[PDB]
Amino acid sequence: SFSGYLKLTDNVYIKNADIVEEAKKVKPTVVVNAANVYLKHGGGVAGALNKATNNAMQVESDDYIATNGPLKVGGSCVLSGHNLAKHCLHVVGPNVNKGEDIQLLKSAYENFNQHEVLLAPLLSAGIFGADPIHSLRVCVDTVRTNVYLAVFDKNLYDKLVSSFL
Repeated sequence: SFSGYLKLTDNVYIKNADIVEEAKKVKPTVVVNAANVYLKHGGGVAGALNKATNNAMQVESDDYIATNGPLKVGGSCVLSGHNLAKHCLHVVGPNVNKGEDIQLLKSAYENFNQHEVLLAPLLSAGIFGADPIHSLRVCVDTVRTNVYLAVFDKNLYDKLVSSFL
């Protein structure tokens, strides 16, 4: 199971870890991907998770988009977890660098409530441009299910823990 996580609340845990390495170790039921509406897994968490699947996540995602069209910002879809997890929950947080509404971050986190336990990154953080401190606050105030947050950046992890209210 999950090890070395710091408990933030009753249901939110956090660790400085590479979510790919965490997923390969734990093999969780659900790994969350920081997806975009097109499921184009180019960079950040998405690029890293996809590379770990040897591009199988991208091939599956392109078939999903060809059938269903793009996701909504704030939405999600459940696809295979490949070699990383049973399932991957692809969640689209708003990308502040694309001028998307930061208010959609709460809607994005609500997708986590459909799963009892998840391994996840902070939505809209990193290359999505939102303040990770704000993302962690929205996470703890929105998600009611058990979420194990993997924060890639060590310095950011220290900042998040030390500023957590």
